[PDB]
Amino acid sequence: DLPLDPLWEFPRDRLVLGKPLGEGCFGQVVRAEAFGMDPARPDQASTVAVKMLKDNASDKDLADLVSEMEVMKLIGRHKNIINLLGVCTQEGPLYVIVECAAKGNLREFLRARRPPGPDLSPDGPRSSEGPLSFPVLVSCAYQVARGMQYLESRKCIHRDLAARNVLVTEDNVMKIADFGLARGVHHIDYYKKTSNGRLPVKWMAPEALFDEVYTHQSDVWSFGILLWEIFTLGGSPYPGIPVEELFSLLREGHRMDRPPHCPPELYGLMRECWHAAPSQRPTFKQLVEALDKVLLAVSE
Ligand SMILES: CCC(=O)Nc1cc(N2CCC(N3CCOCC3)CC2)cc(F)c1Nc1n[nH]c2ccc(O[C@H](C)c3c(Cl)cncc3Cl)cc12
Repeated sequence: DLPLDPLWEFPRDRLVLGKPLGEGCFGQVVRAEAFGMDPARPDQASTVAVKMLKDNASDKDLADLVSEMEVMKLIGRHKNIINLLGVCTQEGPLYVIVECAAKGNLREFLRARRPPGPDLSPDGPRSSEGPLSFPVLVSCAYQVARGMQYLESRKCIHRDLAARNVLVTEDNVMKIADFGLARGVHHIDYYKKTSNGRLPVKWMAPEALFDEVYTHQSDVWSFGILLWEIFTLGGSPYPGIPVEELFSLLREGHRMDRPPHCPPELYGLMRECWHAAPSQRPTFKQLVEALDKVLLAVSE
């Protein structure tokens, strides 16, 4: 019923729907098997993520998914974002087929890989050694910055950059997800807690929260929060601070403390991202270059 785009259109019969991954405000995500995503290999199997309308779908929901689809087409391909692979718009439900990151989002990736605590019996020569090291953490931050720099060059504002919206591949490559969504910025329930207990307001820049103003610099603020998440190994920002208290603290210019086991170089970048004036925050290009210096210095 939608117009046919032969550039992106993919035969829905070449999809085998599998386990549901989750869902957002609009549309659900289902893992699926795809055959011949690469036209040079028609019978080759690959794992993809399929976005589709729920059974609740109003047209507003359909409009949002169609809007997301067209955004995907225009942004282009980059290593550090979830890329569009194809769509299904003809003779059946609307499918938006995007890349699949095997290890889930960055927050859960970090939380599941926190080092063994004071309770484990020393078994082997690496008992104190956890899965996560400092240079890899820096690499995670650096890749997200590169991805955001690309999105910025494509004039794309994320408006909810967080560790939960950064996905991790089998090779630990950071991929930014859900960058092209209509997020209803004019009707945000600031007290709304997600099913996994997240308060999205804690990632909002002041100009976004108070003035409903969104720029790339507002994403830089959110990136600073994401930096805090990474080096707390998936910690929740503003620990033990309810939304009501967050409002007044932000008005007082309150900022998060330096997390434990976090070098001053990176807390310095966090605080720079949290400067009140958006113009006094680093650009993503500057963030990429700054984090690159740290990464190269620790990559002997
Ligand atoms: C296609 C390979 C795959 O399964 N990937 C996967 C599984 C998951 N999960 C979530 C945890 C889930 N476990 C199951 C056991 O009980 C605890 C939860 C296992 C599957 C989450 C992901 F972000 C991903 N990674 C995604 N790759 N491509 C996506 C496209 C959209 C997408 O969106 C879902 C709603 C999502 C999810 Cl589920 C979690 N964080 C962020 C997002 Cl954006 C996730 C992925």
